[PDB]
Amino acid sequence: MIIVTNTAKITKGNGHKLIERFNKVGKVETMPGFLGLEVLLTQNTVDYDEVTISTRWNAKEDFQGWTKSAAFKDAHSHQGGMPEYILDNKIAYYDVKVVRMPMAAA
Amino acid sequence: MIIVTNTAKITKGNGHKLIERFNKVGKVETMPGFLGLEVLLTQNTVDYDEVTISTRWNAKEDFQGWTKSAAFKDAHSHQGGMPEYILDNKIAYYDVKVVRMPMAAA
Repeated sequence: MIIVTNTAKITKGNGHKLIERFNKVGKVETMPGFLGLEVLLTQNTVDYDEVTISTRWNAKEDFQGWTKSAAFKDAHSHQGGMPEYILDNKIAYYDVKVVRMPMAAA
Repeated sequence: MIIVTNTAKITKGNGHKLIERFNKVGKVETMPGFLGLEVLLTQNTVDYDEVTISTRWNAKEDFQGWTKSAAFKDAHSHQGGMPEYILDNKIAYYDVKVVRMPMAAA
């Protein structure tokens, strides 16, 4: 299982703009091996906003299949390029090593 | 929903030691409002290992309850210190803004 994160440093007060663009049903959630997408807003960022888009996959080749897909070309098409309010964008890959679920389900 | 992360930079080749310490049933899983813990290893870090412990909570008050609990206190009773391979540690808090679950492509 892997997580892929896209972390955007954003001009203060503009984080909501990037959140809005992901706050809809899309195509990535129809991809094989997709396990979920979440958008996070970092707390206590003083002079900037920080928005993280993270997707979880059963394996890296499942993510790679999406990035080569047709739907990936449409979802990254009429996007107005990199907006003015994005100061930096970092992508990272993570291996999931341990998962510990609550007792309220176990 | 919030996520609390603790990200440790660790001497390259020693990341497995922190992961192993979290690879067991603990007490945070018994806390009300707890939604899950995972341990991540960042891919393609050159000079160090990076291990992230993530806990997910229904609300910030649930995490606060945990940090006030006798369990949390006992789990940090150690007055000794820190293993020499732990180089840095940063805590971050996140508000979950969007969750997109898998959908059938039909």
